[PDB]
Amino acid sequence: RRAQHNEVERRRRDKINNWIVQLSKIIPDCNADNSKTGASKGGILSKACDYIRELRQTNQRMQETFKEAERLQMDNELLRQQIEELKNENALLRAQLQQHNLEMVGEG
Amino acid sequence: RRAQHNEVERRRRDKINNWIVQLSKIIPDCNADNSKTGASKGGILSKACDYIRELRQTNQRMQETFKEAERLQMDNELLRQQIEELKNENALLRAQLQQH
Amino acid sequence: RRAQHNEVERRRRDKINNWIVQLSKIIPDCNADNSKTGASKGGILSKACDYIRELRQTNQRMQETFKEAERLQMDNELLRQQIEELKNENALLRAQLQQHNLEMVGEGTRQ
Amino acid sequence: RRAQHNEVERRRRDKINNWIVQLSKIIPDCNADNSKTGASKGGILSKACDYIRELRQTNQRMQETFKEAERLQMDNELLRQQIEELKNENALLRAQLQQHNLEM
DNA sequence: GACGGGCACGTGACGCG
DNA sequence: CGCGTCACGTGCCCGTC
DNA sequence: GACGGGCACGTGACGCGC
DNA sequence: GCGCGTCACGTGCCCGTC
Repeated sequence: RRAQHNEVERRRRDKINNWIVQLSKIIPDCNADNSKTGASKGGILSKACDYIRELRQTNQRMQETFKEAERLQMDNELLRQQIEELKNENALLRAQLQQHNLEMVGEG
Repeated sequence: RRAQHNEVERRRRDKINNWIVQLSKIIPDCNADNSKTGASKGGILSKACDYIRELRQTNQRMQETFKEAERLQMDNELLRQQIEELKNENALLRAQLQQH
Repeated sequence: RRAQHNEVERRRRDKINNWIVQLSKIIPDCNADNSKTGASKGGILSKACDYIRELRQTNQRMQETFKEAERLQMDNELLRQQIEELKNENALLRAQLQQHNLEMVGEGTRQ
Repeated sequence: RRAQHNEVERRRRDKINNWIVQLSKIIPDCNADNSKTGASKGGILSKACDYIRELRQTNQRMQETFKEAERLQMDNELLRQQIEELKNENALLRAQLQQHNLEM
């Protein structure tokens, strides 16, 4: 009667534990912490719960540095122009300093 | 009594359920799919199993292109830093040709 | 008379060119940039002048994170004390809710 | 006639001197401490040749440890973010119990 | 003695082609 | 009539106190 | 024809120590 | 009381693109 219902629980409880061990086998943290708390069913959950939080953290780094990728490469064109306008004037003026400082020493 | 041991298990069961519920609240697969088996506790695990293992596979496809994308901001600082090195030399040179 | 001083200068220029190729061999950009201006003597200067700027940018970035790795103890005590303070209160108050939410069904039924 | 080619050589020799002086002004081995023998232009090259050779092995030592040191800020982001989730849940739970007309 | 906390197992309840 | 959710109890083999 | 630019090579000039 | 050793400057020439 309900003794057949005991077997359906045994199936479905076994499903959950075997889902944790598959979960356990794929988190790197559970495969290096030889402890009786990490190896617990309750540990794998809060470990994967964290693992996802950190996997979504790296993923949300990747996305965020793409919305700005067009703008900063646009900035690259700008500051790549600013170096040359400054360097040419830097070279122009260093020629205009180092060749006129010399015209004042022996001016007469 | 054993009434402390019922509370201990109830605490342990509450931590567990709050750790699939937090798990439930974050996987987009079971987010607002309202399934009778998908929203079950055993399903979130298969959904988290299929979300961790998919995010791992994703972020390695990303790191192929991301490391090259990362350098573009390193350069943005670099070439930004060059500007002041030459802006100081330019301003140094700009305030020395005055008396000639 | 000065043909011995042509020897003195040729020695010096050879030193400088071979101090460029020694430089040229140790900058990774010139090691793979088959360019007429990159392979120029003057190119190796502005390539090494950049290559140094970027290594300075890394070490001066690399160390500046150690002045703040001091604050691994900061987020320890932000993790050690704070997260359990709220989790225990979270689990406590969530149990205080759902013990009286069972009496809500007790008081008012649906028919 | 050739006066433009003299000016062109003058510009080219200016760029490389500006490139050794830009080089000289950053290598600490000759950062306004070194003599007339080491501020020699051929000497700055051997010192930049050292500085680069010496920084690559230094850079490679740091990132052996820095990689583990970096993730402390990653976790600082992580653990600072966990606080927000629990604060929202704790704020959610603290006000749903003020409608239960009994706190503790 | 004091309790905790681990994991597996039964039940009743409830919603189901 | 069996499924299948679920939380809740229950020993027990065991920890640390 | 027009200019630029590459690199090697030769000089006077200058600072030097002996 | 001159051997070195700095350095920039010119110059051919072997050669690019406009």
